[PDB]
Amino acid sequence: WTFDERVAEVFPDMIQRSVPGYSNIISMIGMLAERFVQPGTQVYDLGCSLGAATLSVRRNIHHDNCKIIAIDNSPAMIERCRRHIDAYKAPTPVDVIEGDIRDIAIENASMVVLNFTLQFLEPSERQALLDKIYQGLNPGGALVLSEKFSFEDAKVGELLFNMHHDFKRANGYSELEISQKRSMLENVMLTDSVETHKARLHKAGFEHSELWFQCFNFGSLVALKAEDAA
Amino acid sequence: LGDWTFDERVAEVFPDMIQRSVPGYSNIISMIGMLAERFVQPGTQVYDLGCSLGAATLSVRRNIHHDNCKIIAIDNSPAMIERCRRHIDAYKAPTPVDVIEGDIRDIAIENASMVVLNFTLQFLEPSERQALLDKIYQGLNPGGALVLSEKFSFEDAKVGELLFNMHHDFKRANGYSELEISQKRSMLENVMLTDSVETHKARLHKAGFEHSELWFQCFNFGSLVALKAED
Ligand SMILES: Nc1ncnc2c1ncn2[C@@H]1O[C@H](C[S@+](CC[C@H]([NH3+])C(=O)[O-])CC(=O)[O-])[C@@H](O)[C@H]1O
Ligand SMILES: Nc1ncnc2c1ncn2[C@@H]1O[C@H](C[S@+](CC[C@H]([NH3+])C(=O)[O-])CC(=O)[O-])[C@@H](O)[C@H]1O
Repeated sequence: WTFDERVAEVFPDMIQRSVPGYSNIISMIGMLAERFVQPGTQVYDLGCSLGAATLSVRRNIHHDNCKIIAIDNSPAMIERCRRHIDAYKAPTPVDVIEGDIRDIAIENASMVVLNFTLQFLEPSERQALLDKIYQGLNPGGALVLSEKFSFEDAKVGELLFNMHHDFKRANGYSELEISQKRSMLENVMLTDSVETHKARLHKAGFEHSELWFQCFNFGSLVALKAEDAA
Repeated sequence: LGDWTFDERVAEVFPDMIQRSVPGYSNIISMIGMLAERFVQPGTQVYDLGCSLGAATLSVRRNIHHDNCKIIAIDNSPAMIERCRRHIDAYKAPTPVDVIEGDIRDIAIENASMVVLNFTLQFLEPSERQALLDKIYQGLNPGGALVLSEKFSFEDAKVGELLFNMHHDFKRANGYSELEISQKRSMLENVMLTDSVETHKARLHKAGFEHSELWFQCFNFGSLVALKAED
């Protein structure tokens, strides 16, 4: 699997047909941004792809002097992402950076989004990234962490695999040329349970976290840094 | 409780009222249909408990392709039953529906491949909820499923507050306050006694369910699926 030009071309339709609840989570990210993005601060869209989460945050910022930093290590994604974000006017500028989220600093951040990105790192790298995000968020800041989950209960995992299978069938996933290769990707991805995600978030320092969305085997957590945090 | 009544006024506006106030509701109705396609077995019954106008019933009914099933839709509101009868009568399908005016606390659950409590258990007194779940587990056939969808409470007050505010913002975005019923509906929500996800899971385990999981959530609303072991 590579996030190449072909993937960047079909990405919005690929993700729509394969991630149950994706558009709801994009909407939820924007709603959160209205309440959590602070004046004069930064928001990070980590593994931004074509910038869908970036643009949903950006439409919901009504403060001056914010900036969104959208980062992805796929050159094809970045090229399309920069052009795509340039198509829409807003007062908040976006820095679209080709780079690795394992390396980038998190500074003066009121919000950070990992919208189906952490799953692409090696499992052993996940904690360091979440630790870095917690440290770089300002007090009162929020992280949104959306993932495909695994399930400890194998019978429940099977049911949710089947539901995902039926969802893809209902949405004509197999019409897409990329669908076999995407399925091959998902078959080798290493996903964590909700409990595992909550534990890492706690370990990184987040004083409050919770699952705020789920649909079958996909979902999203929101984690808040306390307003009185050190 | 309070001054809330499920009268003809509420029955008229119900679909719009729920759409503007329950995040995820239509997604949960679609998921119930998807589950029915896999779980509703030939020659068995499905129960829609607290059916209101039949939305969950009809989603199940459209996803049964066996010729010898039956859906039993039960509600104790005369207004909601009267409109539910007429609403279900508007749509053709092979599976018949028995629309029964009655109390879910009293109804027997027999030969059931699937039971739905789609925003209904929250209306019982907390002390009555286990008995209903126990009865549903016992009445499910092996391999059967329960869908239990609720507004949830949250132990972490900061999280509870965030999800309250998100629900507030969702209602604003969807023009909830345009509805005449909105203030009375909010009053109802303000007196209903909701449980946490962990509390629901504990009742389901205590009833006998060998497998349960949250399979949907959106802000402070969501749904659990509980499976009875096969054999
Ligand atoms: N180490 C890395 N560093 C930077 N980018 C990375 C890295 N590893 C993978 N990527 C990038 O992570 C993104 C994941 S897609 C995110 C969807 C988007 N957030 C959305 O809300 O539409 C979801 C998916 O493909 O399922 C891809 O664009 C990768 O190039
Ligand atoms: N003891 C009871 N016995 C029978 N019915 C009852 C009882 N108590 C309350 N009800 C009925 O439970 C239903 C709850 S609505 C269900 C939505 C539907 N399932 C849907 O998927 O659209 C959700 C809402 O009003 O928030 C009402 O019609 C009550 O009359």
